[PDB]
Amino acid sequence: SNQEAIGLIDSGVGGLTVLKEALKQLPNERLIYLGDTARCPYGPRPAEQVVQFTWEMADFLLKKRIKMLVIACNTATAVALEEIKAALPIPVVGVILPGARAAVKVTKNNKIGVIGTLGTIKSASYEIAIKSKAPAIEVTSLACPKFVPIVESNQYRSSVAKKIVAETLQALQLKGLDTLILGCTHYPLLRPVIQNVMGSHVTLIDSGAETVGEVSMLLDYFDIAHTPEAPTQPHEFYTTGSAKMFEEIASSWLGIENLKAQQIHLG
Amino acid sequence: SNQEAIGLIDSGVGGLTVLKEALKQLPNERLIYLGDTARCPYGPRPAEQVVQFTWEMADFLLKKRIKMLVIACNTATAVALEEIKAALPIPVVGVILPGARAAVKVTKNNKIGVIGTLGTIKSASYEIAIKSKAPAIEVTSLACPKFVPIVESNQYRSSVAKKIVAETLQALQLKGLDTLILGCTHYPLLRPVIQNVMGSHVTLIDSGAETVGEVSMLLDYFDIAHTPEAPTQPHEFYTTGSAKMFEEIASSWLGIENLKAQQIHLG
Ligand SMILES: N[C@@H](CCC(=O)O)C(=O)O
Ligand SMILES: N[C@H](CCC(=O)O)C(=O)O
Repeated sequence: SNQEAIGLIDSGVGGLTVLKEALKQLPNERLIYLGDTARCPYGPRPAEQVVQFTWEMADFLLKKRIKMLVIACNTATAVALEEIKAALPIPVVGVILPGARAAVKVTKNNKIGVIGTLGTIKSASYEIAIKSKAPAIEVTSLACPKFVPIVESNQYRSSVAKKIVAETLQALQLKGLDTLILGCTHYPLLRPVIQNVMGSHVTLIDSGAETVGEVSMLLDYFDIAHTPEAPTQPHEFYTTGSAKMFEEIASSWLGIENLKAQQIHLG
Repeated sequence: SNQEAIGLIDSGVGGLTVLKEALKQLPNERLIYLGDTARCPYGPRPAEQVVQFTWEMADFLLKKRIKMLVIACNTATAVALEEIKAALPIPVVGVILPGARAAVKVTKNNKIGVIGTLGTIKSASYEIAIKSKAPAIEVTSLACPKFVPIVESNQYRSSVAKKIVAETLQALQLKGLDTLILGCTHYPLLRPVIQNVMGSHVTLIDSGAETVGEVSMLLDYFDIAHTPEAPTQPHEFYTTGSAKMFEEIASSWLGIENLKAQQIHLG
């Protein structure tokens, strides 16, 4: 039971921003990742469809007997999370609130910004979360549909990427924000470009990175932590797309040479 | 449910450091504090008797419809958390693990120190928590019985307090540790002196503060956080000993003026 793995789902490589942090904070925890690279991008897809696809990724991992489910995707979290948490016996973790509480703790301006997919922005989740914590804070949300493709295409270091991020982020310019929430688990791979565009006066919040911290206490809370020894079975990486392009960017961002990945089918 | 208070039970006035921390981190949360001042200290008492008392406090608070139970006492937590956590229908939190988690996270040389009451240290609760997370860490546990009286008599600023603290903490001086957990509700008031004695290489963990950060994450997890929105009632303070003397220590620490407390009978 406790030696069972922790499963992480996402639409593609975004989930890896959370996974990377889990390797660093929870070294003795076995992980099983699933990225629906085939149906990506979610962020615009209709909520109902996203709820569907997400459940599909869940069922795929449930058959592998995971002890905890981490929806390392803002889009999925925003629409799916309550429903899947209520339905499953194991604990389910989303990435919105951890990012929201971290932003609230770091802002000195009370002027916070958040960027994410269409779906995340439309759900007004981050607005709704921040309001319930500190209503005096002014939140400015912005959808950035062009970002995710830049990451999936493994061109998040390109000059092209820099120009897109720049023009897209100009809409948040001159609004006095001192904190910007990376409301998409894909955005941390663009962090250096985003930090450069926003300036050194703006603190970036990595939503998924903050989530691992919550994961850590939940393991103790539900007393289902893995024994303090590096797992026997290695970490499993699945993708519904080119298992090869996955390994390409996965191994680079994670720093894992010869990172294995296996393509699969859903729905 | 969401509008109901959070309950904190403690041996006496110590737990007020945890309650004060909650007033800071959770301003919208209604609190209900219970302190068995008529029977403290708990540290020098045998575990069983402590388990019995803790249960009485818990019961009394449950009858008052709290949504979450916080065992602010390390001594109490070290022996009664498991049972009470398992028995109650509401979330039950203790102050040991949040601190061990934080310590393990910050140590760079694998040498964590821990101080508290004879009871706390005698239960080996911290050594157990830390080694089940990271076996490679050498845990040094020391009981410091003079610290509580030193704090309860409002003598924690005196140059005298520094000599005593320096003398008691001499043992830990030759271990080479870089992390020391303040495993007792009283110790936060001695933090400045303890810090100077332990030096700039040592990071002090405030179990009270780490615990409140968990309650915050747990409020969001179970989605039972009190609305930011309106409206709240007075915090409630209960004690098994003199309410007058308590109302003194309360305003003398929480700062709050006219804090009214009620004396009650448990068993
Ligand atoms: N992983 C992205 C989803 C991007 C997409 O599928 O469009 C998120 O954090 O919401
Ligand atoms: N509250 C106790 C100290 C006071 C007592 O001895 O009862 C603790 O934190 O261990």
